[PDB]
Amino acid sequence: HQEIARSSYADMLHDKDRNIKYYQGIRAAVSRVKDRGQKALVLDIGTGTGLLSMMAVTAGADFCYAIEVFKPMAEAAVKIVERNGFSDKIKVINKHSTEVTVGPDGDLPCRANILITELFDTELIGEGALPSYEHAHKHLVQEDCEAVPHRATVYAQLVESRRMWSWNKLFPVRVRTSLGEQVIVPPSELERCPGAPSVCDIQLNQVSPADFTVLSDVLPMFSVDFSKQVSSSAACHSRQFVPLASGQAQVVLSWWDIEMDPEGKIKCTMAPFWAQTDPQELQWRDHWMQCVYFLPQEEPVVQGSPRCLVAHHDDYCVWYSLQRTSPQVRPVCDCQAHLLWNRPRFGEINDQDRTDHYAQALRTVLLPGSVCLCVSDGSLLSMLAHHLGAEQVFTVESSVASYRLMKRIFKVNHLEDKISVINKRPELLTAADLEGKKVSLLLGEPFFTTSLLPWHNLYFWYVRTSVDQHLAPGAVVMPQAASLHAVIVEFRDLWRIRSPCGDCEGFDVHIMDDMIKHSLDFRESREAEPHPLWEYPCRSLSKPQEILTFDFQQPIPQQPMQSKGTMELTRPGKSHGAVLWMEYQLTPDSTISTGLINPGDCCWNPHCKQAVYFLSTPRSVSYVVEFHPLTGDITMEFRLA
Ligand SMILES: Nc1ncnc2c1ncn2[C@@H]1O[C@H](CSCC[C@H](N)C(=O)O)[C@@H](O)[C@H]1O
Ligand SMILES: C[N+](C)(CCCS(=O)(=O)[O-])Cc1ccccc1
Ligand SMILES: [Zn+2]
Repeated sequence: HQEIARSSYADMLHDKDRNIKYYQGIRAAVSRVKDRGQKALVLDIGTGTGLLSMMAVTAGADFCYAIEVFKPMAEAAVKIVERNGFSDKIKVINKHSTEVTVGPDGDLPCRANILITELFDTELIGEGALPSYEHAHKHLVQEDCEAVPHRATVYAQLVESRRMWSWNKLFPVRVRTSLGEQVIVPPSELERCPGAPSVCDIQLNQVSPADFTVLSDVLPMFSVDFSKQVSSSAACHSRQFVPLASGQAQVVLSWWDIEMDPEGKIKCTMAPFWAQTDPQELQWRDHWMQCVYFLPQEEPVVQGSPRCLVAHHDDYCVWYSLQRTSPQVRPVCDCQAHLLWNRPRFGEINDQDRTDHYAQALRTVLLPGSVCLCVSDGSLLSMLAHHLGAEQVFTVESSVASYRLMKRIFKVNHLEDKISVINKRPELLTAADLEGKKVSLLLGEPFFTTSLLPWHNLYFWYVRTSVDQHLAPGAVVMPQAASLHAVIVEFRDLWRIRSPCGDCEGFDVHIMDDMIKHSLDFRESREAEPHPLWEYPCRSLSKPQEILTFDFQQPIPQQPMQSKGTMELTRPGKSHGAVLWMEYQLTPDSTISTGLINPGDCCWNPHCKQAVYFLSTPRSVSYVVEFHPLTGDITMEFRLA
């Protein structure tokens, strides 16, 4: 049900620019065939709601074969097609297109001559466009067919960016000690690693221009012509360019466009604002955004001195290299780190201001003879604790991979004999794991790799409860407490991904709305969704409010904690959602927020996902929220009152 509830179908239906341009392209394509005195037979691969096939019949198509692999959506399409009056000219086929056949016992009577698809993701080819088009041309469509879109072009732009490069590399981490400044350096293999072999998809329009320096023009790397045989074979494309500035080549930004017609008059583009002529004409969507790729190593370029950028791809994946000045399987992570820390986590560890804030917290609670246990996955806190004068430091790493990575970091920093790594689930550690000692300081960020919602990091509190018997009398916990906070917001655009459409370009899509509604209301309580709100502008309509408080210095209570209240809407706007986040009381006079950092538009901690509870799809919002200690779940309802 959750796959349906949080699918991208609703966003597509609200994507006005997408739907307008497809409709224009489809009318032109169908007319080109009819004007030749020929039968117009449409193959619509990945039909979803059936929208593009319905467009095709209004344009004059004789018949459409609409293919949809996902059974619940194929069933929806059948109903939607019927509601809109097109059942006589559209056959919905619930198969993957590569299983579709032409023949007396087949799905199609003959090859089609108009090929419509919307099989694209942010990387263009990451959801199988190439092998799908390849098979279609081989078996399902005529030579010289019309295609909508007619072609796609992938673009790339080389930049220097400390912020985005910090999602890929570990920078030196500084800490001030009694003896002076200490530095934590990365293992050399991290410095030499090509990184994780996966795109980083983001709303690139929300990255400040101050965060990167453009080093190249926007380069058209390669194009795919959907009207002719498409190949899914590996390929590489080398494009020469003259650097626009001197700097460190680090990051390749990328996006694509599609042309709906042979003449290229009708275009949809994912280019970010600085690569378009007018930011006021920018079109928002979420189902397609932009790409961030990393070069396998950084290196200098010089303004005016030509180089060649190379786009590599296989049947699903794209990656980049900078050709040698003189002068292929995709490289994989050989340093462990990129398999364990995701891109935002890299950025978080590299936030020196954040690190300094934890350092000052530790200075406050690090008493003489402190015996520290550190609990948080892949955390550098154990190293800060040592450098700041802990008598003995233990840390827990519950996976063998993370255990090895942290030991490696400790060893290259000559701390192998100062920090003991315990390879167990933290709640299961033993007296002997602590060498028979009692813990006087239990510390954490808290951060755990598996946490998906902000309150999942309350696992730290669970661990605190489980290891109580290993704590010294008067033991201190850092953070000493945590709290759940909420604010009501109006989203600029994000509301589109969960709002009903009703009518799309004249077609009745209420059945799609009903289907989504049924899935997100399956449970008695609707769940909040995690989103990185630094990528999604919104403004507050209420004051922020503390919802629940958790005293880490004490064990978790065995009864559920419930809170009820009201949040006054103090500013005008549409109440799209309640946004929730965690704050941590590190010490009596130190706090940190993983959500709102300007309690204009909201400003959000860029390292963390916030939780969004969308409201029913009016100047007070009431809430009921409950924390369940057996599971760690938090259930909630927010409603206008
Ligand atoms: N090779 C394939 N054969 C059949 N369905 C496919 C497919 N590849 C992807 N899909 C389906 O293609 C759809 C892509 S979303 C596009 C939906 C629709 N054409 C529209 O534009 O409104 C999804 O529902 C997915 O399940
Ligand atoms: C769900 N638990 C059993 C722990 C499991 C968390 S894990 O996914 O990090 O393994 C109980 C729990 C209890 C209180 C807080 C948080 C979790
Ligand atoms: Zn790596």
